[PDB]
Amino acid sequence: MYKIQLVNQKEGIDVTIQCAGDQYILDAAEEQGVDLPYSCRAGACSTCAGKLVKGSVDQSDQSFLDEDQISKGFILTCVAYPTSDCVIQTHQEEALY
Ligand code: FES
Repeated sequence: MYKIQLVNQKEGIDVTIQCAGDQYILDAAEEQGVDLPYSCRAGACSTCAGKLVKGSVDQSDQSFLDEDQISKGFILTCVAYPTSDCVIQTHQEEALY
C-alpha cells in the first residue's frame, strides 16, 4: 500500500495513512477518520481538490481539471488512486480560482 501524507495547517490536518492502489485517496482517508471535503464524489467538480507536493496518482476518471491545473499538481481526491507514496495538501479548491 502507498503512504499518503495529508496536510493542511489551517484545518489542523497532518496525518499519514496507508491507501491501496485500488482505493481512492479520499475514501481511504475518510475510512481512517480523516475529515476531507467532498460533494459529488465522481470527479466532476472541485470540492475535493488537493495538490500533490510529491508523488503521483491515477485520476483518469476525473472530468473537471484542465491540463494546466493537472500540470501544477492539482488532483480530485475522490477519484485519485495513488501510484506512489504522496504528500498532498488538502482543501485546495481556492488555489484553482
Ligand atoms: S467531490 Fe466532486 S470531484 Fe471530488
